[PDB]
Amino acid sequence: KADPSHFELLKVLGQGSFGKVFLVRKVTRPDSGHLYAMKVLKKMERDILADVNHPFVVKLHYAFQTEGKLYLILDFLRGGDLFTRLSKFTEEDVKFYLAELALGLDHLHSLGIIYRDLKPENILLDEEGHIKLTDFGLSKEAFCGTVEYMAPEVVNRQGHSHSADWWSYGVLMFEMLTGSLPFQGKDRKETMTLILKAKLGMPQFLSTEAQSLLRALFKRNPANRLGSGPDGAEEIKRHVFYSTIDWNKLYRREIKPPFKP
Ligand SMILES: Nc1ncnc2c1ncn2[C@@H]1O[C@H](COP(=O)(O)OP(=O)(O)NP(=O)(O)O)[C@@H](O)[C@H]1O
Repeated sequence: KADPSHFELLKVLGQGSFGKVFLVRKVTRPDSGHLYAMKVLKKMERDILADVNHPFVVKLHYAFQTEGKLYLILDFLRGGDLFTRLSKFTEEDVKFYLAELALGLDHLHSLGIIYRDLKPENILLDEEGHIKLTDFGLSKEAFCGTVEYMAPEVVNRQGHSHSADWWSYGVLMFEMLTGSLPFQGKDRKETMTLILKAKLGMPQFLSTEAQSLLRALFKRNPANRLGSGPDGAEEIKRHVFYSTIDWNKLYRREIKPPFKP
């Protein structure tokens, strides 16, 4: 059991688009003195269920109803954002992060959760430097999102499935290996057209294997896109870009992250 009184505010961590986020101590048993991230909600940004157990998805520990509000207690993730940490660099360092991402993402998909706008701020590191996906339940509206990371079917307000998120996954991958985004204009609107129309040019400094994976991920038609079938990331995991990845050691957090916080 829990209520707001069970938790003492230490500091506000941020006040983003998808809510206000406090660091808290639990003072109640059994997890006395354990730090969490609290997030106060309810009373643009709607919600959907969450009880997710995955090494690369944020755990909801508690969630309770008090004064016509909804509090959510979650892993306190000390590592910060993935992108921040890189901005302080190998293809082998990225492949670790993309392997872990793929496993968690694929887990959200099997539960029916789909990001649409999956962006770098949704991917936090923990103390050890393993990734944790956040902010997957939500849903801004008046659907709004960050256009750079959106698949074509999504930009076009057509239907979408989990394939949308492997497009985004390619964008993240591309952004990591290059420091640039694959489609960007001066405007949200010019960016949208490049996503629909521009045939992406492969940077010729990427491995032949990374370019293989990016061409596979960047299919305007979801049905041609890698991961698009119902076994999802089974297709992706088998790609030669991840030859060096023992997917079972990875899930068990037995592979040393390349950067230590
Ligand atoms: N479990 C956690 N959940 C959310 N944020 C956390 C957590 N642990 C630490 N943080 C920190 O708190 C910040 C609050 O982010 P938040 O307001 O939830 O993001 P957002 O709305 O997804 N971002 P944006 O892209 O700007 O719309 C994070 O970026 C981290 O600095």
